[PDB]
Amino acid sequence: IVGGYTCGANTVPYQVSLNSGYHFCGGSLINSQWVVSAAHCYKSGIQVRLGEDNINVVEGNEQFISASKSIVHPSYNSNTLNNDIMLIKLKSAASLNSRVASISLPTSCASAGTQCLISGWGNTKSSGTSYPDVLKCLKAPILSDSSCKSAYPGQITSNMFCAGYLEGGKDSCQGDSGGPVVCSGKLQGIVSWGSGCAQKNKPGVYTKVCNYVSWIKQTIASN
Ligand SMILES: COc1cc(C)c(S(=O)(=O)N[C@@H](CC(=O)O)C(=O)N[C@H](Cc2ccc(C(=N)N)cc2)C(=O)N2CCCCC2)c(C)c1C
Ligand SMILES: [Ca+2]
Repeated sequence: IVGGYTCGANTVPYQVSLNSGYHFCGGSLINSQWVVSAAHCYKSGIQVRLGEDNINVVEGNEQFISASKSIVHPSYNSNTLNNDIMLIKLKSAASLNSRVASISLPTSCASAGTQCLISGWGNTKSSGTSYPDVLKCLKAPILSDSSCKSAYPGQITSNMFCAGYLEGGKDSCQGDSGGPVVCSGKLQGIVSWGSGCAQKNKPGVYTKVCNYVSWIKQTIASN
Protein backbone atom coordinates (compact mmCIF):
# COMPACT_ATOMS: atom_id res chain seq x y z
CA ILE A 1 0.00 0.00 0.00
CA VAL A 2 1.45 3.34 -1.09
CA GLY A 3 0.53 6.46 0.87
CA GLY A 4 -1.46 4.58 3.48
CA TYR A 5 -1.37 4.29 7.28
CA THR A 6 -0.71 1.46 9.74
CA CYS A 7 -4.05 -0.30 10.25
CA GLY A 8 -3.33 -1.44 13.76
CA ALA A 9 -3.13 -5.04 14.95
CA ASN A 10 -6.21 -7.03 13.98
CA THR A 11 -8.35 -4.00 13.09
CA VAL A 12 -9.06 -5.66 9.70
CA PRO A 13 -10.12 -9.15 10.98
CA TYR A 14 -11.07 -10.56 7.54
CA GLN A 15 -7.67 -9.89 5.99
CA VAL A 16 -5.68 -13.04 5.29
CA SER A 17 -2.14 -13.62 4.10
CA LEU A 18 -1.52 -16.33 1.51
CA ASN A 19 1.80 -17.97 2.40
CA SER A 20 3.88 -20.45 0.38
CA GLY A 21 7.00 -20.13 2.48
CA TYR A 22 6.58 -16.35 2.34
CA HIS A 23 3.65 -13.94 1.93
CA PHE A 24 2.78 -13.65 -1.75
CA CYS A 25 -0.84 -12.41 -1.73
CA GLY A 26 -3.67 -11.14 0.43
CA GLY A 27 -7.22 -12.43 0.59
CA SER A 28 -10.56 -12.05 2.42
CA LEU A 29 -12.24 -14.50 4.77
CA ILE A 30 -15.88 -14.77 3.70
CA ASN A 31 -16.85 -17.60 6.09
CA SER A 32 -15.11 -19.97 8.51
CA GLN A 33 -13.77 -22.19 5.73
CA TRP A 34 -13.58 -20.09 2.55
CA VAL A 35 -11.21 -17.35 1.40
CA VAL A 36 -11.61 -15.18 -1.69
CA SER A 37 -8.55 -13.81 -3.51
CA ALA A 38 -7.37 -12.89 -7.02
CA ALA A 39 -7.06 -15.67 -9.62
CA HIS A 40 -3.63 -14.26 -10.46
CA CYS A 41 -2.59 -15.34 -6.95
CA TYR A 42 -3.21 -19.00 -7.84
CA LYS A 43 -0.43 -21.32 -6.71
CA SER A 44 -0.13 -24.82 -5.27
CA GLY A 45 0.80 -25.42 -1.65
CA ILE A 46 -0.98 -22.42 -0.18
CA GLN A 47 -1.23 -21.98 3.58
CA VAL A 48 -3.76 -19.40 4.71
CA ARG A 49 -2.66 -17.22 7.63
CA LEU A 50 -5.36 -15.50 9.69
CA GLY A 51 -5.15 -13.09 12.63
CA GLU A 52 -1.96 -11.61 11.23
CA ASP A 53 -0.49 -8.22 11.87
CA ASN A 54 3.29 -8.54 11.72
CA ILE A 55 3.80 -11.40 9.26
CA ASN A 56 7.37 -12.01 10.45
CA VAL A 57 6.59 -12.30 14.16
CA VAL A 58 4.26 -14.72 15.99
CA GLU A 59 2.15 -12.36 18.10
CA GLY A 60 -0.45 -14.80 19.39
CA ASN A 61 -3.63 -14.29 17.37
CA GLU A 62 -2.74 -16.30 14.28
CA GLN A 63 -4.35 -19.37 12.76
CA PHE A 64 -2.33 -21.11 10.08
CA ILE A 65 -4.56 -23.38 8.01
CA SER A 66 -3.64 -25.17 4.79
CA ALA A 67 -5.90 -24.94 1.76
CA SER A 68 -7.65 -28.16 0.72
CA LYS A 69 -8.89 -26.85 -2.63
CA SER A 70 -8.44 -23.80 -4.87
CA ILE A 71 -11.00 -22.82 -7.52
CA VAL A 72 -10.08 -20.19 -10.08
CA HIS A 73 -13.06 -18.56 -11.82
CA PRO A 74 -14.07 -20.62 -14.89
CA SER A 75 -13.64 -17.64 -17.23
CA TYR A 76 -10.44 -16.16 -15.81
CA ASN A 77 -8.33 -14.55 -18.54
CA SER A 78 -4.71 -14.06 -17.44
CA ASN A 79 -3.90 -11.65 -20.29
CA THR A 80 -6.74 -9.16 -19.72
CA LEU A 81 -7.18 -9.98 -16.03
CA ASN A 82 -10.91 -10.25 -16.63
CA ASN A 83 -12.65 -12.43 -14.00
CA ASP A 84 -9.65 -12.14 -11.66
CA ILE A 85 -11.18 -13.96 -8.70
CA MET A 86 -10.46 -17.26 -6.95
CA LEU A 87 -11.96 -19.23 -4.04
CA ILE A 88 -9.84 -21.14 -1.54
CA LYS A 89 -11.27 -23.75 0.83
CA LEU A 90 -9.50 -24.34 4.15
CA LYS A 91 -8.75 -27.88 5.34
CA SER A 92 -10.43 -27.03 8.65
CA ALA A 93 -12.72 -24.24 9.78
CA ALA A 94 -11.12 -21.17 11.36
CA SER A 95 -12.13 -20.23 14.92
CA LEU A 96 -14.00 -16.96 14.47
CA ASN A 97 -13.47 -14.35 17.17
CA SER A 98 -13.17 -10.56 17.37
CA ARG A 99 -9.73 -10.66 15.71
CA VAL A 100 -10.55 -13.23 13.03
CA ALA A 101 -13.94 -12.56 11.45
CA SER A 102 -15.53 -13.00 8.03
CA ILE A 103 -16.53 -10.11 5.76
CA SER A 104 -20.01 -10.14 4.22
CA LEU A 105 -20.58 -10.42 0.48
CA PRO A 106 -22.44 -7.46 -1.04
CA THR A 107 -26.12 -7.59 -1.99
CA SER A 108 -25.58 -4.70 -4.42
CA CYS A 109 -22.74 -2.96 -6.27
CA ALA A 110 -21.14 0.09 -4.67
CA SER A 111 -21.48 3.31 -6.68
CA ALA A 112 -18.78 5.83 -7.61
CA GLY A 113 -17.99 8.28 -4.84
CA THR A 114 -18.22 5.61 -2.14
CA GLN A 115 -15.28 5.55 0.28
CA CYS A 116 -13.60 2.17 0.72
CA LEU A 117 -10.91 0.61 2.91
CA ILE A 118 -8.10 -1.20 1.09
CA SER A 119 -5.44 -3.17 2.96
CA GLY A 120 -2.36 -5.34 2.52
CA TRP A 121 1.32 -6.01 3.17
CA GLY A 122 2.41 -4.88 -0.28
CA ASN A 123 5.13 -2.46 -1.41
CA THR A 124 4.84 1.04 0.10
CA LYS A 125 6.89 2.83 -2.58
CA SER A 126 5.77 3.96 -6.05
CA SER A 127 9.41 4.13 -7.15
CA GLY A 128 11.64 1.68 -5.33
CA THR A 129 10.89 -1.16 -2.93
CA SER A 130 10.09 -1.44 0.77
CA TYR A 131 7.75 -4.07 2.16
CA PRO A 132 6.12 -3.46 5.55
CA ASP A 133 5.87 -6.29 8.04
CA VAL A 134 2.62 -4.98 9.57
CA LEU A 135 -0.71 -4.38 7.81
CA LYS A 136 -1.21 -1.12 5.92
CA CYS A 137 -4.57 0.52 5.22
CA LEU A 138 -5.82 3.08 2.69
CA LYS A 139 -9.14 4.89 2.38
CA ALA A 140 -9.99 5.46 -1.29
CA PRO A 141 -13.16 6.28 -3.24
CA ILE A 142 -14.58 4.28 -6.12
CA LEU A 143 -14.13 6.27 -9.35
CA SER A 144 -16.77 6.60 -12.05
CA ASP A 145 -16.71 4.14 -14.95
CA SER A 146 -15.97 7.01 -17.34
CA SER A 147 -12.88 8.25 -15.51
CA CYS A 148 -11.80 4.62 -15.17
CA LYS A 149 -12.19 3.84 -18.88
CA SER A 150 -10.50 7.13 -19.75
CA ALA A 151 -7.50 6.26 -17.58
CA TYR A 152 -7.29 2.78 -19.12
CA PRO A 153 -8.53 2.92 -22.75
CA GLY A 154 -9.84 -0.45 -23.92
CA GLN A 155 -8.87 -2.42 -20.81
CA ILE A 156 -11.74 -1.97 -18.35
CA THR A 157 -14.46 -4.62 -18.49
CA SER A 158 -17.80 -4.69 -16.67
CA ASN A 159 -16.13 -6.91 -14.07
CA MET A 160 -13.70 -4.19 -12.99
CA PHE A 161 -13.83 -0.84 -11.22
CA CYS A 162 -11.28 1.87 -10.48
CA ALA A 163 -10.63 3.17 -6.99
CA GLY A 164 -8.00 5.60 -5.80
CA TYR A 165 -6.75 9.04 -6.70
CA LEU A 166 -6.04 10.41 -10.18
CA GLU A 167 -3.46 12.68 -8.53
CA GLY A 168 -1.50 9.55 -7.66
CA GLY A 169 0.48 9.11 -4.45
CA LYS A 170 -1.95 6.67 -2.80
CA ASP A 171 -2.73 3.21 -4.17
CA SER A 172 -2.47 -0.54 -3.60
CA CYS A 173 0.70 -2.12 -4.99
CA GLN A 174 2.68 -5.32 -5.56
CA GLY A 175 1.97 -7.74 -2.74
CA ASP A 176 -1.50 -6.38 -2.06
CA SER A 177 -2.85 -8.64 -4.82
CA GLY A 178 -5.95 -10.57 -3.80
CA GLY A 179 -6.51 -8.18 -0.89
CA PRO A 180 -9.88 -6.69 0.13
CA VAL A 181 -11.65 -3.48 -0.85
CA VAL A 182 -14.43 -2.96 1.68
CA CYS A 183 -17.16 -0.37 1.20
CA SER A 184 -20.21 -0.06 3.46
CA GLY A 185 -19.06 -3.04 5.53
CA LYS A 186 -19.13 -5.40 2.53
CA LEU A 187 -16.46 -6.88 0.29
CA GLN A 188 -16.78 -4.95 -2.99
CA GLY A 189 -13.40 -5.41 -4.62
CA ILE A 190 -10.24 -7.47 -4.91
CA VAL A 191 -6.85 -5.88 -5.60
CA SER A 192 -6.24 -6.86 -9.22
CA TRP A 193 -3.98 -4.61 -11.32
CA GLY A 194 -2.87 -1.12 -12.25
CA SER A 195 -0.23 0.64 -14.33
CA GLY A 196 2.57 0.61 -11.78
CA CYS A 197 1.70 1.99 -8.35
CA ALA A 198 0.32 5.36 -7.31
CA GLN A 199 1.09 6.84 -10.73
CA LYS A 200 -0.76 10.00 -11.74
CA ASN A 201 -3.90 9.20 -13.76
CA LYS A 202 -3.31 5.48 -13.26
CA PRO A 203 -5.58 4.40 -10.36
CA GLY A 204 -5.94 0.86 -9.07
CA VAL A 205 -8.20 -1.55 -10.94
CA TYR A 206 -10.25 -3.95 -8.83
CA THR A 207 -12.33 -7.06 -9.50
CA LYS A 208 -16.03 -6.16 -9.14
CA VAL A 209 -17.11 -8.71 -6.51
CA CYS A 210 -20.85 -7.95 -6.70
CA ASN A 211 -20.90 -9.54 -10.16
CA TYR A 212 -19.68 -12.85 -8.70
CA VAL A 213 -21.96 -13.31 -5.70
CA SER A 214 -23.97 -16.06 -7.46
CA TRP A 215 -20.89 -17.96 -8.57
CA ILE A 216 -19.39 -17.68 -5.07
CA LYS A 217 -22.54 -18.87 -3.29
CA GLN A 218 -23.10 -21.77 -5.69
CA THR A 219 -19.49 -22.94 -5.51
CA ILE A 220 -19.35 -22.88 -1.71
CA ALA A 221 -22.66 -24.74 -1.60
CA SER A 222 -21.29 -27.66 -3.63
CA ASN A 223 -17.67 -27.96 -2.50
C1 LIG B 1 -1.29 -8.98 -18.17
O1 LIG B 1 0.11 -8.76 -17.89
C2 LIG B 1 0.54 -7.56 -17.26
C3 LIG B 1 -0.36 -6.52 -16.94
C4 LIG B 1 0.05 -5.33 -16.31
C5 LIG B 1 -1.13 -4.35 -16.10
C6 LIG B 1 1.42 -5.15 -15.97
S1 LIG B 1 1.98 -3.72 -15.16
O2 LIG B 1 1.60 -2.57 -15.93
O3 LIG B 1 3.36 -3.70 -14.75
N1 LIG B 1 1.14 -3.65 -13.76
C7 LIG B 1 1.52 -4.48 -12.64
C8 LIG B 1 2.23 -3.56 -11.63
C9 LIG B 1 3.26 -4.29 -10.82
O4 LIG B 1 3.47 -5.52 -11.01
O5 LIG B 1 3.90 -3.60 -10.01
C10 LIG B 1 0.36 -5.16 -11.96
O6 LIG B 1 -0.79 -4.88 -12.26
N2 LIG B 1 0.72 -6.09 -11.03
C11 LIG B 1 -0.22 -6.84 -10.22
C12 LIG B 1 -0.07 -6.40 -8.73
C13 LIG B 1 -0.66 -5.00 -8.60
C14 LIG B 1 -2.02 -4.81 -8.35
C15 LIG B 1 -2.53 -3.51 -8.25
C16 LIG B 1 -1.72 -2.37 -8.39
C17 LIG B 1 -2.28 -0.97 -8.28
N3 LIG B 1 -3.39 -0.72 -7.60
N4 LIG B 1 -1.70 0.05 -8.87
C18 LIG B 1 -0.34 -2.60 -8.64
C19 LIG B 1 0.19 -3.88 -8.72
C20 LIG B 1 0.23 -8.28 -10.37
O7 LIG B 1 1.07 -8.69 -9.57
N5 LIG B 1 -0.27 -9.05 -11.35
C21 LIG B 1 0.24 -10.41 -11.53
C22 LIG B 1 1.04 -10.47 -12.83
C23 LIG B 1 0.14 -9.98 -14.01
C24 LIG B 1 -0.30 -8.53 -13.73
C25 LIG B 1 -1.11 -8.47 -12.41
C26 LIG B 1 2.33 -6.21 -16.27
C27 LIG B 1 3.84 -6.14 -15.94
C28 LIG B 1 1.90 -7.40 -16.91
C29 LIG B 1 2.85 -8.57 -17.27
CA1 LIG C 1 2.37 -12.64 12.98
